[PDB]
Amino acid sequence: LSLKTSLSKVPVNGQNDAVWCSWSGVVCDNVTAQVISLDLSHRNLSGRIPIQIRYLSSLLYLNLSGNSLEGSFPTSIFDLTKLTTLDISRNSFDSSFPPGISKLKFLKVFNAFSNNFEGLLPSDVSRLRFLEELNFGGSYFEGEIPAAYGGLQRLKFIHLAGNVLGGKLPPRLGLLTELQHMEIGYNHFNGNIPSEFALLSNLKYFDVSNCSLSGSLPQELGNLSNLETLFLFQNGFTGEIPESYSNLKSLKLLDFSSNQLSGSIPSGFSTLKNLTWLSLISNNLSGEVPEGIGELPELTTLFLWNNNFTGVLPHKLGSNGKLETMDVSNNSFTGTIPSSLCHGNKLYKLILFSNMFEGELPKSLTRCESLWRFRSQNNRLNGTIPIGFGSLRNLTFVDLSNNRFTDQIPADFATAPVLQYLNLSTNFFHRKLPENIWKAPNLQIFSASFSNLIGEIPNYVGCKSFYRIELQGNSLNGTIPWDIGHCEKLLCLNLSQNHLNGIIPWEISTLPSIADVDLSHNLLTGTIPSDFGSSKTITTFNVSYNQLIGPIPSGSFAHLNPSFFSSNEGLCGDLVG
Ligand SMILES: *[C@@H]1O[C@H](CO)[C@@H](O)[C@H](O)[C@H]1NC(C)=O
Ligand SMILES: *[C@@H]1O[C@H](CO)[C@@H](O)[C@H](O)[C@H]1NC(C)=O
Ligand SMILES: *[C@@H]1O[C@H](CO)[C@@H](O)[C@H](O)[C@H]1NC(C)=O
Ligand SMILES: *[C@@H]1O[C@H](CO)[C@@H](O)[C@H](O)[C@H]1NC(C)=O
Ligand SMILES: *[C@@H]1O[C@H](CO)[C@@H](O)[C@H](O)[C@H]1NC(C)=O
Repeated sequence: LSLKTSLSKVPVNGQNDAVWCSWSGVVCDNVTAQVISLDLSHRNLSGRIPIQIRYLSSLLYLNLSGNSLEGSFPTSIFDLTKLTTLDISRNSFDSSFPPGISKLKFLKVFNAFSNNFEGLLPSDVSRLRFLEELNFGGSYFEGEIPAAYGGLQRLKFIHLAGNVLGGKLPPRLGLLTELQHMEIGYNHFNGNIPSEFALLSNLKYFDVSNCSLSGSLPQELGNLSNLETLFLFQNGFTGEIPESYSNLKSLKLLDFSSNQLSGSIPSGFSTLKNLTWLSLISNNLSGEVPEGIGELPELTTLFLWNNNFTGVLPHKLGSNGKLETMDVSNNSFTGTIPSSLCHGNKLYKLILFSNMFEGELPKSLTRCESLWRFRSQNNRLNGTIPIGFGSLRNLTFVDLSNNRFTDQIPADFATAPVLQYLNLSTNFFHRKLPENIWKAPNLQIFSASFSNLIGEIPNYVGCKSFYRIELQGNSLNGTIPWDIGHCEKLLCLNLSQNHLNGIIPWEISTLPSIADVDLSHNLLTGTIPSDFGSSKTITTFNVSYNQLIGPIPSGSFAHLNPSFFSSNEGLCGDLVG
């Protein structure tokens, strides 16, 4: 009986983003006892609730959410005694929440999420003993959780996240026999999680993250079966993960990231067969990862980075065919990379950098049809980078730098359809560049620096998307290709520390956006083409330690660092000619 359906020659036009108190005011004028539901949500309304609203004495349902209602909460609403659900969420109500909610003794649902309330949580609420859902999150509430809130049985949902609450969590809250959902993180709570919370047998969702809590993780919480979501991240928990937590048979999501947990991932975790998401990022965890974690049938997300895990990755990880994102960077992992990681073609993000992984890149990875971002720099991977990556049609980011790869660079990389980043630096190839590397349709950053490259730099035909090129610190001999002007997007070029002889390619002056150029430590000869001096993008031009000849250009080279030169010949920039 809302939206102006039942009248209740009078308008029932609910739109035209009008402010309010009298756009309705009228809508309560209709003395009506035939109005049981009032849904004025999302009408861009603004103003106050008028006192006259008390005459809708038959109201059961009132939704005023998603407007711009302001001022203190309207006490008049409390005179709506048959109110059963009340939604005032997503508004701009401020000041302390006034006492008097008690008269709404039939209230089952109170949602006031996202408002401007301040002061203390109303202790008043604890006398609504039909109440089931309570949402007071997203405001500026202060102080402690009133221990009397634990007197709310039938209550199955409580949300108080995103306030400025603090103190210690009231152990009495554990008496909430029917609580299924508890979301009270993003506050300033301190102290430990109460042992008593282990009595919340019906609890399916447990937050309390981004707080200031501490202590060991309370073992007793292993009693909380039925629990599907356990978020305790961004706190200050210490000690080990309790082995009792392997009894959480319903657990789907686990997040202990950004704490100070130590010890090992308990081997019982291998029995949590419903785990979807396991995140233990940025802790002081150690020891090995239980083999059984690679056989969890539903595991899709695996975050273990910034710990100090040792040992092998579980042989059969990924064999469930459901692994999507894995990040175990910043550890001390060893052994080979399991071949089963991308079984099912669901793996799209594979981040393994900063470990001690050895052996050959498993060739199965080249048939990972969903792979999108691959970062495995800083390891001990050996052998030849396998051929097949260029056939992955969504591979966009590859970092295999600082490894121990040898012989040839796979020629498919050149024909990878969407590859945007490719490093490969620091790697001991002792082979030529693939001769059609610069035809890569998409490739913005290519950095095979200090990778023991040899031979001539192939002709820059194509060079469509390149804007950063790093090939410094190799043994590239021959001449810098004279067709470098095909690289119209180029910004930074480093060919320093090679064996490049011959002239500086004039066609560099043709580049619209070239900014940083380093050709230092080579065997270059000839002039710096004076047309360089009319560039209005070149910021760095290090060409020092060469055999160049003639005057340095003027124009926009007159304000360059003289250090950029160290060949026998110059102009006023240092020693006149
Ligand atoms: C209030 O309205 C919004 C959108 O109109 C809806 O999603 C929400 O469930 C409503 N609240 C209640 C308690 O029914
Ligand atoms: C993770 O690496 C960061 C720097 O990348 C470092 O500050 C931190 O100490 C590392 N943590 C562990 C547990 O190795
Ligand atoms: C991590 O463990 C390995 C040896 O198992 C070693 O790097 C060191 O003991 C630990 N590193 C840090 C930073 O604690
Ligand atoms: C390529 O990798 C090296 C070492 O792994 C790193 O120092 C460098 O910054 C990387 N280059 C780019 C462009 O990311
Ligand atoms: C340098 O280039 C010449 C081309 O004549 C080639 O014969 C020689 O092997 C190259 N140097 C190497 C590969 O070390």
